[PDB]
Amino acid sequence: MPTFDHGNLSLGELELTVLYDEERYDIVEQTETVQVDLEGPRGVLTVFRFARPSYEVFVDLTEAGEGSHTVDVEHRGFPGDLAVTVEPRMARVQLEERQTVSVPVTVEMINLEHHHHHH
Repeated sequence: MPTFDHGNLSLGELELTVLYDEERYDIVEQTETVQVDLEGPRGVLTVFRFARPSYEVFVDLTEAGEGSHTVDVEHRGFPGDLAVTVEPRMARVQLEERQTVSVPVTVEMINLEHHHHHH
């Protein structure tokens, strides 16, 4: 008889999206990337595996002003029915009258290995 000890799948490291307007403040400090891991039922992991990545993490910080502020990162895209594990979930964002922000966006691409016959 087979046995399974639940299931888990890492969604990867997501881009930290900060929602703001360019008439308010500019980004001095923030978090670069956060990792989201999902554990839970094998069945659900299979269902989600049919859909290509559409999950994103973002926070609306149009209320935040000068100084550094920490907020909890909100989740969207993936069905948060499973156990949602996150690496840092509290992010530090410093908003200050605009200067000159640069975008350090790391896209990154995954590869689906599983076919056991590479050679």
